[PDB]
Amino acid sequence: CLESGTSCIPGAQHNCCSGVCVPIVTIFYGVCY
Repeated sequence: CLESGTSCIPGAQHNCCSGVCVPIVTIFYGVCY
């Protein structure tokens, strides 16, 4: 799973450990909760 702080893409298949992808710059660049 993508760990906390690791970049994910909000709207795409975000396999984060919490599952939550937090948009930082935009919805094109976020980080997992």
